[PDB]
Amino acid sequence: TGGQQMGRGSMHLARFPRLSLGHFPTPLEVLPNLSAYLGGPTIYIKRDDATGLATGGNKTRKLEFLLADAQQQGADVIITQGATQSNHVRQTIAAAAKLGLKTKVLLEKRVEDYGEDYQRSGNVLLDNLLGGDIIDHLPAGTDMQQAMETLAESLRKEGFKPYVIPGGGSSPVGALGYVACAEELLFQSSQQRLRIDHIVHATGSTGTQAGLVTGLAATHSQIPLLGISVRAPKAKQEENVYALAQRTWQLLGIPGELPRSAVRVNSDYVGKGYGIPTEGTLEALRLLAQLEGILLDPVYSGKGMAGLIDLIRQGHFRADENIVFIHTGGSAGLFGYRQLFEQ
Amino acid sequence: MHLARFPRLSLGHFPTPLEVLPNLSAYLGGPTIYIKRDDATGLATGGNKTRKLEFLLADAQQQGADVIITQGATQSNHVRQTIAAAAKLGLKTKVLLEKRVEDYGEDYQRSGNVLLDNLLGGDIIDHLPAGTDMQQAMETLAESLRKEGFKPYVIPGGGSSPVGALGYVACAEELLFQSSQQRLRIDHIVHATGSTGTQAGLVTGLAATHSQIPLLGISVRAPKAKQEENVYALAQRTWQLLGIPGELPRSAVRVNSDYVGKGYGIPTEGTLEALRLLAQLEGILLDPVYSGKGMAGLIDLIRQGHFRADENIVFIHTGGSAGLFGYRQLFEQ
Repeated sequence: TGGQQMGRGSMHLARFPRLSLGHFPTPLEVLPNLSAYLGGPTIYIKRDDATGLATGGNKTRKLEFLLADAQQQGADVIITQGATQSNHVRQTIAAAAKLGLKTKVLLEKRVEDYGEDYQRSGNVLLDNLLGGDIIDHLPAGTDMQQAMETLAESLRKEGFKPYVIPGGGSSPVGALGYVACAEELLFQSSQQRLRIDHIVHATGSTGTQAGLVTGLAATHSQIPLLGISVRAPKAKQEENVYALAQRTWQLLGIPGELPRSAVRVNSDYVGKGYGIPTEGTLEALRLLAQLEGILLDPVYSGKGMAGLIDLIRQGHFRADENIVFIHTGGSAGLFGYRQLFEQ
Repeated sequence: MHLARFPRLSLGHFPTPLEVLPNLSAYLGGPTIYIKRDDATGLATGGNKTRKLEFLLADAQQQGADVIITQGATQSNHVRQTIAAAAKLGLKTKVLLEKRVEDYGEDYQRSGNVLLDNLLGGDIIDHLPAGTDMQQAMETLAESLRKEGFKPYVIPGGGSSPVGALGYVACAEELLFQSSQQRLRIDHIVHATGSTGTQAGLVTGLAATHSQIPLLGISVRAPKAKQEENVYALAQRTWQLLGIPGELPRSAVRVNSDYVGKGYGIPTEGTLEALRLLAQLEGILLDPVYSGKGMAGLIDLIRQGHFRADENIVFIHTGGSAGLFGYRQLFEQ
């Protein structure tokens, strides 16, 4: 293990407040049917879909640190934003409800296809059931951060103390949740005598990838990490992941600087844009469901898995290699896409 | 345990969490309510049926079965979990659905568990009229399949066979270990009771270990006496299969059927209120067919003074949240 230092990240993390909002650690499982079907490396799945928070997801880990921070500041209302079918919006509402706090939400009309179920089922239904206050549904292209800052400024004028959570929960505080996931994966792989040769996951607002690379580099773990973009091209996504990772690194008080080469993104699986699956996305959904009983989603985790599947099919990995795919969640979104599945 | 002797597959994430509900408990002003999170078994959005399938499919594998058959209503959670668990084993699942509910429009027919059934690759042979003898319909399908060379394993409705009930014999032990670990005196266990396997397994386990925790099933369809009769019968048979000596006390089986409402799959006002309160006080998703009725019973019994403030009640969340999407037309009203 050379100079690997498992727990150095946890040591820095220990000084930060954290609320209990999910079921951790999440399982690390082998996918034997998918592994045999593809004919290459052994594929393991880190089950961050199984965090327990209103059907679960990666955003649950970030919220444990974000909402602890909000409490430390005495916030009395939460503001966040996402696309119509955002999983982050749904998880924030549920977690804030557990704290007795209301969530004010701006949705963005990034996708206008897929009909009534896209507007009303899936995460929208859950948002409403969980009691979210959807203030507005804004045209695609809106600077959603600025719109939230204008709303927060109006609420402070009425005497509230809002806490603004950026899109996807991807602030340095939120990224701490995936620093902790990296330590969780290191500990599990140690307990299972599992050598992890690659970690692959879908990358969007960047907090998941930023936290993982911070935690891996802080522990001197030589595990390559590959982000499969869900929207942005490679260079722009890599620059944003790196900028957030170095801010997370600084927030944790880790000396020196993160290696830039640890940040790697593949943008070949974006397709036509955010929230639009390719045929390969839909194939990935079908394979995981019908070989492993696993529910992916057509926006995020389905594109991450389509990337992994395609890279395996192209011969990038040896059969004796082990890959950890992070299931970042999203299955609630499936019901928003019913019209597409029916064709 | 007498359970170690039985085959068991790993199909879910056990043990599931046992959590306090502090906002709900404060809201109602009575006992402390805890939740056993059997919605969080991990199998295609989760559910109680996952526990049963670990024993049922291990049995099917030891018998060399090469196809699975089961049945449920249109929005059945059991069907969805069976297809997913069987798919993890490389087995196909042939399914008979029953049109028990014909309200709530297109989303009830095509979203929710039906969409999941289709995504998961289930083979839905037919959609049969309400009142059809579904066990017989399955036996006919199986015999026809054997003629084509198959070795089917027929899972009864809800997976409520003695083999299936072993899953909740295991949950009882899990619950006792957790309460010992958490130093938690459990004064009452409450959950929604339907095809009977969950209640029967829990009853058998709590009695076998001489635990003295009372258990109340909130029926989702059948009247109290009929439900108690069926729960007791399956619990006795499960008691036999575990080869535990003697008989199960009849006083151990208690069902409350005041919360059925108009019938299976039709929520009451109390159900909708239970759904709203759990979601907005605790971030927890119940369902309008099962867990929401069970919680509605618990809330009403608390309001009627059945529990002291120093009692600790364990509500078993049996799952069902995937069915919420089948009921969108109701929530839009």
